[PDB]
Amino acid sequence: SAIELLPFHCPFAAAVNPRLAEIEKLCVDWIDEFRLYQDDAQRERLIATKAAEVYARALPNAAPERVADVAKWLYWGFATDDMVYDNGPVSVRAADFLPLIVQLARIADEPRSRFGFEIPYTDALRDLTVAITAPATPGQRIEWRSTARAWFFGMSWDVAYAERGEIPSLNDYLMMRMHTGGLASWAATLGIADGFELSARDADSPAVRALLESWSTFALIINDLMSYAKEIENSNIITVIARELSCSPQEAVPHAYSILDRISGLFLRLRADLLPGADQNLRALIAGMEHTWRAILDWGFTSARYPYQVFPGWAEQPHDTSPDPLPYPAIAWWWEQVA
Repeated sequence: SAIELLPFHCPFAAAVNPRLAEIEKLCVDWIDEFRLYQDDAQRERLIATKAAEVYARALPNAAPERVADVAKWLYWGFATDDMVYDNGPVSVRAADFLPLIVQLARIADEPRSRFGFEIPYTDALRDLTVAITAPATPGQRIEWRSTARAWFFGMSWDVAYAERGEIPSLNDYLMMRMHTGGLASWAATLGIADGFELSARDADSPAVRALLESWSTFALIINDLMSYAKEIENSNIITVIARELSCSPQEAVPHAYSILDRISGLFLRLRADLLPGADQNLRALIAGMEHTWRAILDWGFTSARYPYQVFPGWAEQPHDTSPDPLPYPAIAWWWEQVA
């Protein structure tokens, strides 16, 4: 059922790498080198995703060669997603998906590993893995490997629910959405491209884990809200809330924006707590998190990926300013880390 999106609140300014044209050229030449398409129409659709632009908005100060290298990960993701999930009217079986997806996880870890059957664009996954990780630090490569595996595992969970034709509970959605969207992998690629790496102490600290998870969750709720209208021409926050509260998709909208603002409000409180004492690496991650929030909104409605959904405008204030913890025990612990 059709929904009316509400305006988005974001207290950060738009930002974009001033060498975007060069970044996009490197990416289009790479798309053609590895032929990440079966026909000219697929090629045009892949370029129209503007994966280089969203990374360039997240990395406005990074070397354009390195922004191009990490954007290959997103172009590969889009190309492979469109292929694997458009493979017949019958939903992909988890038991068929799992043996393929662990092979892709292995190639992200160690591209010298090869298999008796490989899907198209596996050569491209090897190439982008070497391009991204060869120049990185050992610590950055360890983060790349763990976050890629977590995203592949999360994709598996989405396949499980699609096979069952079922909708997860709101608590289970709020636990897993950060994994199904791969935002930890996104953050790992920001570190590699921009040249930062958290200390083990910071990365493990419960306040920084709450910062990363709250940011990952609200960013992917924005993704869900932008992709709904287009997805309706066929596990979205709208569908999950509608089932949870036994209400219509339109009735779910104010609930979705309340959850969005409460999680982004918590993110801002943790940001305010951590910035004063933050070292150069945590400062760089927080900057990347701010730029990603704007990047999703500024690219999401102009990109051909997600008109089906007109930009609903900018909110002069958040939709929900309550500082109280959300009543979802998978994520309620985040509110314990506020100083």
